Amino acid sequence: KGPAVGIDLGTTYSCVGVFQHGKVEIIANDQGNRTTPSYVAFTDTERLIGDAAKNQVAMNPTNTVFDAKRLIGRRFDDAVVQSDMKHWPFMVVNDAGRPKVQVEYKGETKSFYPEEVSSMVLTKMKEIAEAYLGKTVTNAVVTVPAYFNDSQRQATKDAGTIAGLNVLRIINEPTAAAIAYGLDKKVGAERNVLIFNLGGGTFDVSILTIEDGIFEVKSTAGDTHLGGEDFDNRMVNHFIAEFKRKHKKDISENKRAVRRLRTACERAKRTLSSSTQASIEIDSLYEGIDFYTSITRARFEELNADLFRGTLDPVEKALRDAKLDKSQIHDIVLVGGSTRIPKIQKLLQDFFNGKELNKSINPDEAVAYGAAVQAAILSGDK
Ligand SMILES: Nc1ncnc2c1ncn2[C@@H]1O[C@H](COP(=O)(O)OP(=O)(O)OP(=O)(O)O)[C@@H](O)[C@H]1O
Repeated sequence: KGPAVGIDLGTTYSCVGVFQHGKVEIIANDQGNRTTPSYVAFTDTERLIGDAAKNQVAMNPTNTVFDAKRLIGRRFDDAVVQSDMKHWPFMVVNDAGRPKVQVEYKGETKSFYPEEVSSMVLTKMKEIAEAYLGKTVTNAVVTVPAYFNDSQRQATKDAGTIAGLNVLRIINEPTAAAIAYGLDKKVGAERNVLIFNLGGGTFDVSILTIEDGIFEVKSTAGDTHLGGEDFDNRMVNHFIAEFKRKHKKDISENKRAVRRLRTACERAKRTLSSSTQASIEIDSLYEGIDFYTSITRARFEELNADLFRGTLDPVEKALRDAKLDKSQIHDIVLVGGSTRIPKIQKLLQDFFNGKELNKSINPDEAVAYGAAVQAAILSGDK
């Protein structure tokens, strides 16, 4: 046989986990990262996927694809698609109602369906697993947001099929997280769980009611255009202003300088979740000018204060829809890389009047973790 894996196919980052000997292994990639960007890039000589693709976006903007999760299973005439595409640096065409990403690979013009792009990311996760396990991976459980309709779930299933993966089941991300913490164990009564998911580009809030192991999504709220990337932006715009003030040079026009600065910001942001300040060191940011400076956790929180605070509005709504009070929810689990931000943790905890948050499992790995367990039971290994 071969172990069934659990795969989190996120908008910005993906993750693969496997259940073995009662424990879940979150598999690190070639670069030793526990999560890998959902990026694909096409050049004159090759197809790059994951870290290698993200690590060269500043050079190949028009041929570096991302955000395929926003297209998958949708129609070209979709209002969502129409709005979104006005921001992607890559081409999106209409092939008989179905949207397609168009890129140049080896001088030749090629187009791909969103599911084909996602299959590429899925193939990378699969080989990462296989490289770790030292055996071929066939069966898998792939996750999807609770709000995905049948077409989107269909497309996600298909993306898996072309990747050579036998998708055992498509389960919701909120359910995957709950299972990771064992909140699916049959107790004697009804359990209301609140899943607070803030990733790279999306924000979801789901309230689940678990009784006899059976889940029931009572409500969902959030924002599909609020994520860790928005926090990076605030830093970027802040440093562009600082560069301009200190050097009288506006670097906004130079798409490369900006993208390089953003990469520095996103990294400094992570450090800020553990330290109180981080330094930005960028050689030749603009012209021959090096950009050496730093931010504090204090300044960082200030730059995103409105964004952090507004995160509570969707929480209030989810509650009222589900017709529950703060006191009625028994468990709160954090999901998504962005929830590692201290201020966000304080803000949510304060809202739930001190209630302890579930966050012992890396928030950005929780979904894969749960999927891996679910895969195990479905396979017959648990
Ligand atoms: N220590 C940290 N502090 C803050 N943000 C972090 C930290 N570690 C990772 N991140 C951020 O988390 C985000 C990635 O989150 P995650 O890996 O959960 O995304 P995902 O599921 O692909 O995203 P999405 O919710 O957009 O589909 C990025 O914005 C990254 O900068």
